[PDB]
Order: sequence, then C-alpha cells, then structure tokens
Amino acid sequence: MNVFNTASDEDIKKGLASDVYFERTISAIGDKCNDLRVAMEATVSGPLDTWINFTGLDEVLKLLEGLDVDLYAIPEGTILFPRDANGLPVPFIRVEGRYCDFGMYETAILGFICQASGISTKASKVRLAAGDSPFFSFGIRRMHPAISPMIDRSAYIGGADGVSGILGAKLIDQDPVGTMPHALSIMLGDEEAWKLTLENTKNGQKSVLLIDTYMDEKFAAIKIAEMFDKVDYIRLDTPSSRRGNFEALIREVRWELALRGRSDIKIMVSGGLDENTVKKLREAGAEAFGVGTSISSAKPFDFAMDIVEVNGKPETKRGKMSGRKNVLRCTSCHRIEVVPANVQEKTCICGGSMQNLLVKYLSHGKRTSEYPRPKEIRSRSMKELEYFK
Amino acid sequence: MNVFNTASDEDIKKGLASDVYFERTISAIGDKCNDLRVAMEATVSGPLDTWINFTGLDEVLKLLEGLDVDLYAIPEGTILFPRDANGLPVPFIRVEGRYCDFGMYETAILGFICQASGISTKASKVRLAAGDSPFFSFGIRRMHPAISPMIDRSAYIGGADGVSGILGAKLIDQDPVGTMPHALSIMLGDEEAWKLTLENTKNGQKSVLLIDTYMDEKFAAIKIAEMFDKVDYIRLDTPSSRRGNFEALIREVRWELALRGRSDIKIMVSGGLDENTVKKLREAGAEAFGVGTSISSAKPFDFAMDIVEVNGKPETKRGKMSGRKNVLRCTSCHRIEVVPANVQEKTCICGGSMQNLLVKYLSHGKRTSEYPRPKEIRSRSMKELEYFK
Amino acid sequence: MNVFNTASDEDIKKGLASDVYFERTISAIGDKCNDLRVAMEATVSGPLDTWINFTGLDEVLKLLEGLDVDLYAIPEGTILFPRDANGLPVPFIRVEGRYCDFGMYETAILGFICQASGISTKASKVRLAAGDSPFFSFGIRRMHPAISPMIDRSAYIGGADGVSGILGAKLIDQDPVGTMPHALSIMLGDEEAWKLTLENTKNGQKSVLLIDTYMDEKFAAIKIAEMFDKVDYIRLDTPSSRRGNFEALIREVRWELALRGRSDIKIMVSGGLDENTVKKLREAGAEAFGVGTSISSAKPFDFAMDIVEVNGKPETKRGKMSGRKNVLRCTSCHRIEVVPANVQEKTCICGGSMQNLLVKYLSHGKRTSEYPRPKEIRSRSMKELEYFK
Amino acid sequence: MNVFNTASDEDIKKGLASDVYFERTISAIGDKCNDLRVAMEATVSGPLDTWINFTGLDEVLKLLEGLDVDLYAIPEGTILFPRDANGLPVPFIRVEGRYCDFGMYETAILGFICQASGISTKASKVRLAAGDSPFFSFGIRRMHPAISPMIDRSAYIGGADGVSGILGAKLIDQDPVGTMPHALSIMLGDEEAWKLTLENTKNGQKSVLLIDTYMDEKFAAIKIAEMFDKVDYIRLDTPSSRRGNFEALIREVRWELALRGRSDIKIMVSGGLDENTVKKLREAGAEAFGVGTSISSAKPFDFAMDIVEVNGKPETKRGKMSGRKNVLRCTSCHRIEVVPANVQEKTCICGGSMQNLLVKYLSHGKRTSEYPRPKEIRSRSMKELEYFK
Amino acid sequence: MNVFNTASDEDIKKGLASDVYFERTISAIGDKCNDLRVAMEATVSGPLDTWINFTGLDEVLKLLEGLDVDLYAIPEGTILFPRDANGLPVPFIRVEGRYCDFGMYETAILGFICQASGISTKASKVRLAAGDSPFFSFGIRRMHPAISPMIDRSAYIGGADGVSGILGAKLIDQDPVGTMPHALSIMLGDEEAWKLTLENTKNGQKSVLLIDTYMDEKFAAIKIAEMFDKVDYIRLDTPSSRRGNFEALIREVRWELALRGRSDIKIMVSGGLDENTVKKLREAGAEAFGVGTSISSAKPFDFAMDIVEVNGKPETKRGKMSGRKNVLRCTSCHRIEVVPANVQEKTCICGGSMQNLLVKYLSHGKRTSEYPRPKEIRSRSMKELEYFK
Repeated sequence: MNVFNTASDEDIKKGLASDVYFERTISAIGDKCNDLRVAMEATVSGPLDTWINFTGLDEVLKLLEGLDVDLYAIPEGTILFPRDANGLPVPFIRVEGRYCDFGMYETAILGFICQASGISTKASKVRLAAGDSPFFSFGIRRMHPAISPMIDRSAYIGGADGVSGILGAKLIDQDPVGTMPHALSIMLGDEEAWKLTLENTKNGQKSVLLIDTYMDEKFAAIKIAEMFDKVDYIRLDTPSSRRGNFEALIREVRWELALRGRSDIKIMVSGGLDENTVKKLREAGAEAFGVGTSISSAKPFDFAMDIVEVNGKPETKRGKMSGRKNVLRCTSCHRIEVVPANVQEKTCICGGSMQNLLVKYLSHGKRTSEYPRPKEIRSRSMKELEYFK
Repeated sequence: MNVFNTASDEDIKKGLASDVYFERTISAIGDKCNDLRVAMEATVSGPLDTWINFTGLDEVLKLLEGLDVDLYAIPEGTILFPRDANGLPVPFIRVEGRYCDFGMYETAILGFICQASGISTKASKVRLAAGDSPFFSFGIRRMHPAISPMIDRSAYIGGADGVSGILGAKLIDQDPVGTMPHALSIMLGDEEAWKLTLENTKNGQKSVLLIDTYMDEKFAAIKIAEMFDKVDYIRLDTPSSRRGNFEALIREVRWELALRGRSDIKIMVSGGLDENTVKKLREAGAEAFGVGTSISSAKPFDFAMDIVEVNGKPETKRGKMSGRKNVLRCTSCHRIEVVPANVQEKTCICGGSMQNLLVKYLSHGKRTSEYPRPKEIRSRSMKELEYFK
Repeated sequence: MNVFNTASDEDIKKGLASDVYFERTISAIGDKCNDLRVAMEATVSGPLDTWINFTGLDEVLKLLEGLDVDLYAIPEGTILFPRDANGLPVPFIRVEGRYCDFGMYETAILGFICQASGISTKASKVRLAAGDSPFFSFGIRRMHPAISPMIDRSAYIGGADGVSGILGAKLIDQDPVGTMPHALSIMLGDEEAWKLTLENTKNGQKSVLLIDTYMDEKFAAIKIAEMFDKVDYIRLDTPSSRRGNFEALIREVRWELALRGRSDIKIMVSGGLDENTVKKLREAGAEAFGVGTSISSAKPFDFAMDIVEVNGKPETKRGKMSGRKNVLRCTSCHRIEVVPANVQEKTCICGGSMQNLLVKYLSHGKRTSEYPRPKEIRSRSMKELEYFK
Repeated sequence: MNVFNTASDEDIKKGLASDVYFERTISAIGDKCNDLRVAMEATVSGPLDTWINFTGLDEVLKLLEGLDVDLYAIPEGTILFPRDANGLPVPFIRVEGRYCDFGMYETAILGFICQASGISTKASKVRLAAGDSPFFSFGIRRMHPAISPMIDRSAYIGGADGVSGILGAKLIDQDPVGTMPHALSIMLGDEEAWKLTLENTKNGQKSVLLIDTYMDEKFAAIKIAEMFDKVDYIRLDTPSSRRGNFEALIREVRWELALRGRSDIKIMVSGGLDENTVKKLREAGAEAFGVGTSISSAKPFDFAMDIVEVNGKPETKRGKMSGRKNVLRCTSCHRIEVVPANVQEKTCICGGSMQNLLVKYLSHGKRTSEYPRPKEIRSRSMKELEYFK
Repeated sequence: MNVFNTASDEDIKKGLASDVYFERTISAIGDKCNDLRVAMEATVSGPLDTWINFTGLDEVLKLLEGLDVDLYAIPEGTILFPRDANGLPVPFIRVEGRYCDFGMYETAILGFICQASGISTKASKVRLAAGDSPFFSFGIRRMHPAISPMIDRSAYIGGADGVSGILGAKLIDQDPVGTMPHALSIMLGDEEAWKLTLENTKNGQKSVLLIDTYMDEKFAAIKIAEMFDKVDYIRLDTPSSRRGNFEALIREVRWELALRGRSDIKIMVSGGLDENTVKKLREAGAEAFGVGTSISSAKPFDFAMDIVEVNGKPETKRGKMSGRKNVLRCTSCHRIEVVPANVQEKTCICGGSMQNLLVKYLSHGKRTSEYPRPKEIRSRSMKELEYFK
C-alpha cells in the first residue's frame, strides 16, 4: 500500500503478495494446521530444452528466515538441466515445516526464482556468445523500475561484466556502467557532445563516443579519428531502419579506421542483441556489447512448488514424484541423478563419486551459513558455465 | 536500499532507479541545464504487427507530478496500433520541460509503460478469446512479487474479470478470486478437501472443486455429481503429462455429467493458457478460465523515449521524426493520423471529424484532472476492444 | 462363394481370385497358348527409399506347386533393398512356363507377397527399435479376420517375439500372447479384475495387470504395489486423450514404484505404436510393447510381375529390363548386383565372392526342398536384420 | 486350418479368428458369465479429419446372426464424420447381450468394419474426383487374394462404377471389368495384340487398346487412328519413368487424334492414381480411370469397441462416454447429434426434425429385415456423397 | 570477327551466329534440300506459371527478310499465357520454306525472342507495381554492352517510362534518362555536387539530387530543403548495409520535409528493385523508381523451335503437336484457343467472336506491312497489360 503499484518488503513478508486461496485454505484447515507437517519441492515445469542458471534463492532466504522451517536448495549460480540424466525433475529448493506456517509464501517463492532464473540464464547464453569480450546489462528500462536491481543482479551473476542500473550496481558492489546518450548529441551536437564526454570521462574508465546520432557511422568514425586522439571505444546503436547489414558496417568502420592508423579505437555495439547477434557482431569486429531487453525481459522459467510429503509419508499429485529427494552431481563430467533423500552420495561412472548438490540453507528458520555476495556467486557461475561450451 | 532486491518508491522518485549515464550527462551539462528546454515523445519501436492496449501511465503521473513539466498522453485503456494509418510512429506520452529536471526519469517512465502495456495487451487478446465467458489473472507467481499488483492491475484493465493477487485485487477495488488448491487435496484427500471447500465457500460466491489431484477427471466428475449437489464449477488443471487431448476430455466430462442430470455443473480450466488454447477450450465447453504466465510474463513492448524538440525547434536523431505532434483519431472507424502539434482536429473520411487523442495530464507538474480508478479504465478498454473484433 | 466376402483356398487355386482380363486374354490367345513359353520376374516398383523383408513366398509355392512351371525366388526373411548396388530392380521371384498355364495367377502371386512383405518389413523396423526388449503383434483387429493368420505370421518373421491371434499363433507354432482387457476391469472393477487375472495366470507365463481403466496410471501403480506382490508387468494403454506425455508418465510410474521397493515390477505399453514411439518409450523405461495397426495395416509394397523373356529371347515393356537374371549378394558386406542369369557367381570387392541369392524352389511344379517353418525363417531374418543397424 | 494362411468362415465363426485374451477372460469369468449383460458400442478413434463411408456391417450380421444378441447399427453406405456436430464420438454399431456370448468376436467385428470402411471411403473420395467419368477398382493384386472380393465390394459401394476381380464382381452382381494387358503386347506385339483385342471384344462392351508397351503413347495413338476404326478407348498406363508430365501427354495425344479426325477416340488412364491425380488427369482430358493400390490398400479406420453399459447401468473406461446412445441426423442439412438412447427424435435447426440413424438389424440373433444387395447400398452411398460436394 | 567478343550484324546474317550442327546437317542432306519444305513453330517450353509479353520479333524479320520464306507471328507487345485456355502450347512465330534455306537461323531466332521477352515481361510486372508512378530501365550496366539497346528497347515496350542507355534511348526515340551519380558527390562534395546538378538541369526536365553519398538520408533531405528551393526529386539509392528498413526511412524523410513545408519535394528510389520492392516502396511514399538488374538480367523464356509439318503433312517429335496452327483470341475476355490452321475464326463464349492473333509478317521474304516503332508497340502493350490487373 505505497505510492506506486508495487508491494513493499513489509507486504511480501506479511504474505500480502500472494493468491488469497492460500490464506483462505490455511484458514479453512483450522486446528488441523498444527498436525500438518509437509515437505514441498520446487521443480521446473518450464522450458526443458535448455539448462538453467539458478538465481533468486537469496531472496527466498530473506523471506523464510525466521519461520520454523528447514530449507534445502541448490546454490545460486549453479548451472544444470531441469531434468536429470534420466529425465527426472530436479528439485531446486525444498521446504520443510507446518504447511500453515509458510504456505502463503508459495506465490513469492516462485516469483523470486522464476523471473530471476530466466534472466541470469539468458545472460549466461549471452556470456558464451560474448567470449573474452565484455558485455553489460542495460535493459532495466524495458521493465518495471521497482525490480531494476534484481534484474541487474541476475544479469551480473549470469555473466554480465557490468551493469547500468544505479541501484543494481550498488547491489552487486560495482560502479554502474554508462556512456553518453543520443540526447546529449541532439541537444549540443556531436562536436560538443564528444568533447564534453571526453572531458568528463573520469578515473580508470574507458572513453566511449556515441556516433550514430546525426551522421553516417562510417564518416563519424573518420571524423572522430582525425579530431580526437585518446578515445577507447566508438559505440554504434544504429537505428533498426539504418541497420541494413550491421556486420558489414562494422567492417567498413574498422577498415576506415585502420587505414588512418587508428585501429587502436575499439568498436562497441548496442541495441536489440542476444546470443545470436552478439556472436555474429563479435566475429565482425565488435569488442564490447550492451545487451538490453533480451535479458531484462527474458521469459521466466515455469517453476512449480508441490507438497512431496505429508507427516513423513511420501505424498503427491498426478504429474509429480512423491518423497523427499537429493540431487547428486558427478564431481566430474557433471552428470546429475535425482535420488531419494536417504541416499547422500553414489558412484558416478566418470571421475569418482556423485555428491549431493542440494544444500541446507535454513535450519528452524536459522541461516546455516553466511550468504555469498553477488561477485562470489557469479564467480561460481562462470566456473560452471565452463562445462557448457 | 531495503530487504529484498527491489527499489522503494522513495528510490524511484529520487531517480535512483535509472541508468547512471543520465545523472552523469545532466551533471556534465552543468550551467547549460537551465537553457535546455526540450520535448520528448515516447513511441513504440517494439512489435508493430499488433495493436496495443496502453497501460502504466498512472504510474508515470505519480512520478512526474511535482516537477516543472507538461505531460501529454494517450489515456490508459486506449487500444490502437503503434503506427498510424500511414505507418507513422504514434507517440503515447509527451513530456515538456528542462531536460535536466526530468531526464533521469527516462528509465522509469519506459519501465512503467513497457511491461504494463504488454500485460494489458495480452489480457485483451485473451478477453477476445474468452468471449462472454469469464477469465482471471492468476500469474503473479510466475513473476517477482514486488510487482504483483501492477500485473493484476494491467491484466484487469486488459479484460480480466477477476484477479487472484491480494494486493492487486485491492488496487483494482475488487475481491481477490481463488479456488481450492491441489495442496488441500494432497493433505486431506478429495473427499475431505471438497467438503471443506464447499463449507467454507462464502457470500455470493460460486463454489469450485479442483478435481485433478488423485483420480481421473472423468470419474472425479461422476463421483462429485453423485455426492454433492450445490457445486457451481468443476476445475481442471490437468498436468501436462495427462493432457493428451484437453478438448476431448472436456466433452467427455460434460457428457458424463449431463447423462447423470448434472449438466448444471459448469466446467472451468486453468494452467498454460493463452488466446489460442482459451478459444479452443471454450468451444469445447469451458465457461471459466484461469490464465497465468502467458499474461503475467507477457513480453514488454519496446518503447523508446526521444527528444523531439529543443528550445522550440524541431530536433531528433536518425530513425525518429522531429517536432511535437498530436494523435488524431476518427470518432468513427477509428483511423489514426499522427500530425504536427499545430493541428488539433481534421476531417476523417468515415464518420465526421478526427479529434486529438493525446490529452494533457500535467501542467507545470499539476494534475489537470482526477485520475480514473481501474474499473473505469477497463470499462473504457472494453468499449475500445469492441472495435477489434 | 462362401459365407463371408472372402475367397476360399479352392477359389484362389482355380484362379477365381484374379482380374478377368487374364482368363480372357489367355482364352483369346487360343491355340497359340502351347507355343508361348515365358519367364516372368517380380520386382518392386513400390517404396525404393527402404529395404524390404521378403515374405509371403510360402503361399506362392502352395499355389504354383503342381503346374508345369519352374519357380526361382529369394528366401523369405531375406532383407535387402529393392534396387541393387547400381540402382537395378531386383527380382524377388521368377516363374518359367507356358504363359497360359499360370498367367491367371498373377493377381494372387502379387497379393501373397505385397501385403505380407509390408507387414514383415514394418515389424522389422519395430524390432530394431525394441532392442533386447520384447514386442508382440496385436493388430489383427484393425484388419479383415480372414487374413489374421498371415499377418501374425509375417509380423512374427519380421521380428515380433509373440503374437495374439489364435490361428496365427498356431501357424507359427507358439502360444498366443495376451493380457487382461479393459472389459474385465469395467465389468468387475480393478480390484477383482486384477485378482482374477493373477489367479488365472498359468504356466511359465508372466503376470500382467492392465491399470488404465478407472484410475490414474500413477496411483494405480502404487495401489498395485501395496496390494499384490507377484506381478511381473504393469501394462499402460493410456487413452490418447490422457496421453499428454507418455514418456514422462512412464518415469513417474517407475519412480513411484522404486521408491516403494517395487522396481522389480516391469512396465509394458501398448496402443498406437511404431518404430518411433517404441524407441522413445523404451528409452523412458518400457520393457515390453504391444504393437498393432502400424504393423497389421502396413502399406503394401508395389510389386509388379512382368514377362522378361519369350521363347528364350529377352523381351519386355518400357520401364523394365529384359532377360532372365540372378541376384548376387556379397557373402560379406551384403552388396547386391543384379546380373544376367548366365552369371552365377562373381567377385565382390569386400570379403571374397558374390553368390546367387535367387534359389530354385519349384522344378516342373515339384518342390525342390522342404519349406522352413516360421521359426526358422525369422531366425534367418534376425541374422539378416543384424546387417541393418 | 486350410492350405493358405487364411481363416475359413468356419474358423471366424467359431471365434478362432481372435485374440486369445478373450476366450481366456471369458473363461476366467466363469459362472459370473450368465450375470453379465452388457452393451458395447463401436466408435472411430481413427482419422477424425475426414468423413467416413461406413462399410462391412453385412459381414458383422453374417457373424452375430444366431447368438442371443441385439445389434443396432448405421446402414452401410451412410457417409458422416466420426464426431458429431459437437465433437462427440459417433457409435456405428451397438451390440447387446451376455458378454461371454459374443465377446470373442470383438476382433472380427472390428476387422470387418475397419479395413472395409477405409476402402469404401477412399473410393468415395475418388468418386468425387472422377465426376461423371467412370473409374474402376483394379487393386486386388496389391493385396492378399483371400479378401479380393470384400475389397471390390467396398470399392464398388464407395462409388466405383466397375470392378476387375472375378469373385468380387460376382459378389456385387456385375460383369468384371478388364482390358488387354501389356503381357499380350509383349508376347504378340501391338499390331497383333490390338487386332486380337478388337476381335475378342464382345457384347455391349467398349473396346480399349493398351498402347504404352513398345512405342511412345503419342505415335501409338496416331498409328491406331490410321489402322483401326471402331475403337472406343485408348488406355495409357505409362511407366513412372516415362511419366514426365502425364497431363501434358494426355493433351498431346488428344490433339494428335483430333487433328486426324479421331477425337471420337476416348482416353483412359491407369496406374498410381488417387483423388488428386484422377482430378488433374480428368481436367486434362481423361474420361476413364483405373484405380488400384490407393483404394485396395487404403489405411483402415481405427475402430474401437467398448462396453458402454453393464446390467443396465452406464459404465465405461477413461476416454469413452458411458451409456447407450442413438445417432440423430437432420433429414436436411445432415447435422448429427449423438444423444442418450432414451431420445429418439429431436428438433434440428435446419429443415424440420432429426431422426435416429442407428437402426436395429438383429433382435435376439434374428435379422429384423432383408439385407440390401451391393447395388442398392451404393445407390444410397451416391445419394449421400451428394451432400459432401 | 571484330574487336570485342561479339557477332556483327554481318555475322548473324551469314548464319555464323549458330550451332554448327545446322550447316552440317543441311549440308549432309544435300540434293534432298530442294525437296524439303517445312513449317516450324516456336513455342514456350519455359516458365508456364506466368504470362509473357512477346518481344524481339522485329529482329527476327530483320533477319529472315529476303529469304524465300513465309513468316507468321504474334505482334510484339502482345501479352498472353504460353498455354491456351486448354493447356495447349501457343506458337508465337511460324516459319514456312525450304528447311535448308533458313534452318541455320534457328539459333538466332530463338535468341532474338528468348532474352528479349523475359526482359519486356519483367518490365511489365514492374509496370503493374509502379502504378501511375514512373520507373526507368537502368540495368544495362549489369549486362554485356553489345546488347544494351535491345534491353532498353524491351524494357521500354514492357512498360518502362524512360531509359538510361544512350543507344537504347535512341532506338526507342526518346531522350535518355539520368541523374547525378555518387561519383560527382565524392569528387566535389554534396554542396557543390547539388549546385552543379541544379544548374546543369536543362529543358523541361525535372531536377533530381542524389543524397545518400556522405550523410544520412534524413538530414540530407532537411539540409536540401533549407538550402535550395526548385528541386523536383530527391533520390535515395541507400547502400544495402544502410537499408535497414527502406520503407520506414522513406516515411521519415517525407515527414521531415512536410514539417518544413517542403512536401512538394518528391521522393525517388533506386537499386535492387523488382515488382515486390517497387510496390512496397511506392506504398511508403516513393513516386519514381530506377529499376536495374531484375529487368536487364531477367531470366530468358525457354522458347523452342520445332518442325511441325513436312511437305504439307503434319509431322513432329515427341512432346510437340504436329500441324500448322492459328492462335485465336476472344476480342473480349481474352480467352485463347490454339486451333488447326484451317480454322480462322470461331465463337468465343464471352463477347462475340475469336479472331486469329497470329499475323503474317513476311510473304516470300517480303514484308507485308510497315513495322511499328517502339512507342507504338508499348502503346499496345499497355492496353494489353490492362487485362492482367
């Protein structure tokens, strides 16, 4: 109940950010509430034709922390398929406790992991495409502002070297990234715009000049070469209508510059990019990418939360597998096997043993460890993305 | 800077929910700030192969209200194509003032209208498919909770008869919608679950029994017919794996019921639906629909905000059209023509005259009128969706 | 001229099962009949984008046996392409004699080999898909009863481990295969149906319980696990409408059983299967398959019979190759070369020599050997199917 | 147990032409047999994207006649969709009695109607394509001889003007159709072949000369025009390899003939034809067609027989609709509605009333009427095919 | 035998521009030459899925004129399908005489009509797309220069309002068309280039300024508007790489101009155009088009010349129709019927009678009339193209 159409932290914590059928069902259950102990697991119904970079668990802990519940989960940043080596649904988080004690949080738990995971996953695919070349999350504009930080966060953990949102950058503990906008060029003109941008380019930061405002990218690049010297990057955001063959243009610009002994000037591109276009543009000569919508508005995974056990006995609905389970992964070839919770480790054909991946983060509402900061998590993600090409 | 990875109203209002290049550019502009008066228009770069149901303007006013700026816009709920009758980009909102006074809000303005409009638009398409049959927004779970209300809001204005989010329902001033979950059936069993659900079904509300938890939809329907009498709806959420031919199953269930003199029991469906599946299921006999992801995670429109004038003179970048403009619509056949702002009305071939559609909502930061509540807006949308089949 | 619309053995033998143009042409030829000695070869016009498992020759001998004619042929069960290594049409059977003496049998000879070969061939493809897992022919129902045995026969020789037709099973000298039908479950109910089926399951035969009649496959499997112990297979015929994701369901059922220490219970599937679905279901966990229509109604090969020689001189029509020929096959890599009948063997590049494959089965109407029983033939087929993956 | 791999009428009547699970289930049921009265309906699971020309019921009566059972059915020759106006499965035959009394005939009943209906239906589609031009069934060769008559029968009832099988022709009470074969031309040569064929062309029968044996169709037609006069048809069976553009060739031949004042000679075509090719060739000038495989080997409909009632109470499996039903058809626009058996007629929006279509053919095993001969049935079919273009 | 690799008029006239097999066959025929009188017709084997605008006959007369031969033909500019109303090949030219007298010209006759007709036909399709807007042939560059005039000729007759080739323009008796090239802009710069172009724009000719050399089309258009006044057209040839959305750019430019009261300036486009792109660009605002390759390099029709009669008797090869014929066309609905040459007129169902279209142009080598100049012919074409949309 604030200014904008959002739900304050207070609200989501009180369970106001949920489907009423929950408080209504809990309520209708009444006195039986106390005698209903369950274990719910979250699995991905969503896209199964792709691996996933798990993200958003941090928020789940910030929510369940305090309730009398045990919470097991796969570490954020982990990368794996939604189905194990044998097509079994893999559980990403498991919650134990009185149904009534946390049931009203089903809506928010899913929300915290669905959208976030789609984002970090898309980022990861873009990471692979970008190679040793840097790319930054720039899409918060195409989404609601209230969540601008969780997006940059996930995008960062997914592989984005930098981020343009103030709040999000603050969240990941890095300086926001950003270059001069077309606005500056329209108000002052390229000449002044560039000059202003070069003068106000501070610290160990690389200078970048937007050149597609008034003139043709090609001649803008020549003019820039013969007018300013210390310029690290040239950025092209070229309007859809002008983008006949972006790849071709990139080569034209790079040739023009080298011919004038300015091959030292690197080329950056932005606007309407994804794994595909980023890979092709890089192969054409781009060394920096600004990725927006494709990441920030990445379709969410379809996570579902289901009671998988009642008062110690395996119980589920149609389409789900009853019983509490663990997720074993080969410390090598990264083969995964979903097994009943009474099986901790196993022998994986490839490099030794299979150890459980589903870690316990909350015991009786108490954090069982200190939660990693974004940098650490993405550091993990990057190691993990190594196994997928 | 709160508990979850979100941006408080305080934050977005201070301009903390934005790309730093803005505060950095404004700043680099310095003293010139005062002498830079501009007019920016927001147009849709996004999908042009579809009309759009504009939404999220309310939030924009809540943000710009107070700054020395004039704001013109198309009323939320309005339905039209992103390109006018002649392929000209239509401006949805226009802002006038000192660039520095509001420039840092570019990120949030877009965010407030991009995602929201995609949502209400998708809802609208589902509305057309649903016909005189009701459908409800149930997808906040598949998205981040912090925005659960703006989603239900837009989904409602787009055509959704009801909504399941507590906060969102509160926002639109309606009771949240909701039926018994599989959870209840798994914990207590159908028999008790149904009984509990029928007893706790209050007020002028229709009873609805979830029947796909344990048994086959078909026999669950027969059993229900011969065990309880006052039951308004039977809900089928049938697991993907079981959904061989949902349409066929719907007929089976309806025939089985009629044969036992219970054709009075209506059928409701939910889970993985959109315009297409909702139209086919309705034709098969469904009279109520619960729509989730397809709406709540609807891809955002790619709105772009561009300076279209500087200190009274038409000025823009490549790919945009300079000058302030008005959006005229035929009070009849609904033909639209984007024209220069010095043209208020015109003669439209079809039913009389073309009147401006772009209304002025803020004058010097002051609201020029009282803002419609959700119900009113959707009431407008529905009239407007009438013109599109 | 019997009860049903079929042709008795008496009839086909008298030449009543044929196109009249034959008896009419023979007749119109008159006295010249005696001086018309020809050699006709049967080749496949039909699908050339697939190999074929020859079948139905046995019936041809039962027909031509007794007439003054020499008959050469490729052994049933042989597997090869319709075109040799050089795209030459391969002759499967060759008949020598007075045109008038056997000409009226052209219709029945083709019929005996066209449909049968399509059947055994389809079975063979299913055999490859089934792997070391058993599958049975169950499709006679989808075809005319009068031929129910020749179908099971061919299906068996093609690779089917068992067969459900009484007559056909008798023909191949094996016990018919069969499990309890939905009918039993509908009349008595699962509980009694299963019990009855387990009690009446005799000899060294595996018990199999149909579980998709009333309840969900998943819970039917659990219930069965906790009610009966000595149950070899669980059969799922799941109705199209319920078969959302058969593969997924198979895993659900297998997991549910293993969790309850009943992974000893094997899973069998049936209904609407072919090479494709059988391969995917097996990979999902199925160890037994019941295949119907796809085999029993397999499209027939388009065999054509053509006079390839008249009174010792090479003679044919357009589209055919004149002269009597032999079909040489490499005793190794199985390369085939159609050559003129005066070439018995040759040197095949790969493993030694190429020996003739076209054997003489009838000399002056007299069988030149004892004809193999079905078991022997399929034993040959299986060796031969080994060369095709 | 006869010479060929077929099942004698004696056999199918004793129930030897069936899946053993039947006699085994009946048997296992024992004494309960007497107290098990059921009603089974046959519906089409098969292709639902096409109407069907029902055929093969005659054989079903010849089988059930004598048993204490009531049999209702839709008249052979009737043409309708497998799903009624509301997507409800339409029952083609219904059988009432003690399950044990007729259960073992499930296999043969389906077989008698599955394959036959596919055949007559395909014929019907070819009928529509052929227009006022005649076409004949010539495909028994591509199928097993034992069933050669039931094929010609169904093909005839489906719309075929004539038939080439001796037995089948006898069955429908018409003279077999037939023209001179390539064999005659290869043995004697065109010149003699034609002469022989013209001389032995008797009664009110049209002469037809096969011309694609040795020479080019074009010149064969010219030669024929200038050598013989009374020749009704010229037949072209042109070998696949020679059939570059059959339609073009047809025009060439027709032009060549007209130029030589012999446009009186009609053109007939044969070999590898179906609805499509027959329609295109007719439009090119063909006035007679010989259709084979496409009809005789037409894929069978997937009919399924299911107990729909036990001892007076509605009972079925998943995927089926319980209760006995009638099939009402509008005596006008031919709209169909499946309704519960206690509803005989109804009011159809279009031309008056909807009368039941499911007639009772057997009462206590006794025929309730005289069964139509093929000619009558096809006479009905043709009236009925009128409603489908 | 001249400088370039071409064949002088002298050469083609001596029969040096042909396949040797001709002079070699004529020669081998020897004395029989005198007694070999034939009639050859030219028909289109080529694309039959399109009508054709006949062209190049003029050249055929210039070649056969003088030989003792009669030549009948369809007038250039005539538009019709290669197959008549009944799929009969339509003869475009017919030649009568001693085979040896003109046989060596088969190669050149085809060449004169094949390529030319493809060109004029493609032009015609572009004409339809261009509407009341002018388009000019500009593609001779993409083809060999020796034929530059016959291309412009055919392109003109096909519908092109103007032509850029000097020789070709001279041939059609019109002034060549042409605008300033990028070359001028690169050497002098836009400013000077435009000025020079406006000053040297003479007579009743419209001024046109190429604007895509250095700057963005958009700003080039604004700059031009505010610097020069009397400028009829602005031409955009926009480089593939820059042509992101040509249609969008066209609107941008037109809006920019109108906003500055210069909507009087028309827009012209060129480079890589055909029916499709010309229709879409016109709908976007283009009023002038320069079409190149698509027309000048239009695939040639596959005309074939065949002896259709020898010494008065109908004679041909396989795939052709013997006898001399006339081509009748309905003076109304333009239905065409190929009929034997002894049929001059006929009754056409639609508007009266069908008159012969195949006119006699040469009698004994003597022109039977004065040949139309290009303007007249295209005047005819345009009337005729009216009947095809």
